[PDB]
Amino acid sequence: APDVSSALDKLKEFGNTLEDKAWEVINRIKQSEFPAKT
Repeated sequence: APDVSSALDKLKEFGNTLEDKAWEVINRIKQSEFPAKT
């Protein structure tokens, strides 16, 4: 059997740490409006 029913607690933590931080940066860049054209 696959570990799918026992191998998602790890990845869930991966999108939890640094990930939530990346979104936390959207508040430090979105407030500035990040108008820097590309």
